[PDB]
Amino acid sequence: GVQVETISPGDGRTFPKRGQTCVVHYTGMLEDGKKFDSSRDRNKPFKFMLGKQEVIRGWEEGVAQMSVGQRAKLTISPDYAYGATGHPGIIPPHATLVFDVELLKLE
Amino acid sequence: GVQVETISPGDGRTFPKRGQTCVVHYTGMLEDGKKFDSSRDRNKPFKFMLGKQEVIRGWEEGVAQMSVGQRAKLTISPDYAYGATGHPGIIPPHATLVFDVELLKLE
Ligand SMILES: C=CC[C@@H]1/C=C(\C)C[C@H](C)C[C@H](OC)[C@H]2O[C@@](O)(C(=O)C(=O)N3CCCC[C@H]3C(=O)O[C@H](/C(C)=C/[C@@H]3CC[C@@H](O)[C@H](OC)C3)[C@H](C)[C@@H](O)CC1=O)[C@H](C)C[C@@H]2OC
Ligand SMILES: C=CC[C@@H]1/C=C(\C)C[C@H](C)C[C@H](OC)[C@H]2O[C@@](O)(C(=O)C(=O)N3CCCC[C@H]3C(=O)O[C@H](/C(C)=C/[C@@H]3CC[C@@H](O)[C@H](OC)C3)[C@H](C)[C@@H](O)CC1=O)[C@H](C)C[C@@H]2OC
Repeated sequence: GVQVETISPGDGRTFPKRGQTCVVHYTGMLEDGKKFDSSRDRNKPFKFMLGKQEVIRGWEEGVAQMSVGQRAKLTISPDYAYGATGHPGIIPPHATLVFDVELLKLE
Repeated sequence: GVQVETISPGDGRTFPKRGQTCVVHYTGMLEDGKKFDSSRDRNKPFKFMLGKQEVIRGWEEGVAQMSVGQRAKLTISPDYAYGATGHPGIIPPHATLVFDVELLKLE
């Protein structure tokens, strides 16, 4: 499933609804902290909409639990991410993923 | 995992090794038989190599158990395919996939 652990609290009242665009910054890491990707390194937020199979399920369920301005660590089991296959040449088979996500705005 | 059920036997001696190119024809279906893709409909075999995260894990383990000329049904659990996310706009969350695969040749 997905576990959400809060680094900095959000506003406690504006939570993502389907059809809104979530604007986020993220750093993706393996369980030992090794970074494989980051939008912060590109200085460009990532945007996506809930409800459209646009992101791995771990993100669809984890970001829905965050309010605007919150920064959280999402730990996602392989079945809610790339499972037994992994993602070619970046993520191994059976990997639990850790994302540092900041929900900046809803559009 | 992956279950392999044989429709027509292969030669019983030439099995795929890593670094060989497998040439196949396939039809992918949901568990109720609804077709979502087929190389046979495009009249063009699909080619891939074992060992390179080029296909879902269910195929890497299932085709390794087939010999040249064999036609088999591969039933693949969601964790060995697209898990809880699915594949956007084609495959739902938590779907077991059935592939009719024919191993035509190894290159
Ligand atoms: C159309 C092609 C390019 C298109 C690319 C972008 C818009 C640029 C965007 C910043 C992605 C990154 O590009 C630098 C890069 O992000 C990762 O590094 C990563 O951190 C990650 O895991 N993320 C990204 C941030 C949201 C969560 C997750 C994801 O859900 O990502 C999604 C993903 C890969 C899901 C698959 C989709 C197929 C399903 O079958 C499978 O389901 C099992 C899950 C991405 C957003 C796709 O929806 C759309 C894309 O692919 C991947 C390790 C590899 C990925 O590059 C491809
Ligand atoms: C570079 C982009 C285009 C590139 C496309 C081709 C060479 C054309 C090729 C005939 C694919 C089909 O195009 C008509 C189409 O085949 C499906 O319909 C399907 O029947 C299927 O399931 N197949 C295809 C036959 C082998 C098994 C499986 C697969 O393993 O496919 C792989 C797959 C999607 C794996 C993801 C990769 C990311 C991982 O993170 C994730 O791991 C959880 C698993 C394909 C071969 C990729 O390796 C490479 C591609 O994507 C998918 C439902 C959607 C897919 O279109 C994209």
